[PDB]
Amino acid sequence: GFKELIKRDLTTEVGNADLSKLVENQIVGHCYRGAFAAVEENVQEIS
Amino acid sequence: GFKELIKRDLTTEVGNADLSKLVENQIVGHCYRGAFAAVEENVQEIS
Repeated sequence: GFKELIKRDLTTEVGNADLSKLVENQIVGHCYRGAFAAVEENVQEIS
Repeated sequence: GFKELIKRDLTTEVGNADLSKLVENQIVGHCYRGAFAAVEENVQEIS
């Protein structure tokens, strides 16, 4: 009942530096993923 | 007493440009410099 969708893992890219202010490139990471879960598989315990 | 401090001589770098307006890269020069002076070294003179 549990499935992991991985279109793309972590991917870091750098850009959008503003030379007019001497600010360095915006370092940005992104990820494409999805998780499918269910209550049909679980029982929740106490202690 | 007079000493010159240099961390970057002169760093010219072309960067962000507005492609939509057909603007070319902004060329921005900069330098990290500093100077140390003193009163223990100098005598002012008039005429």
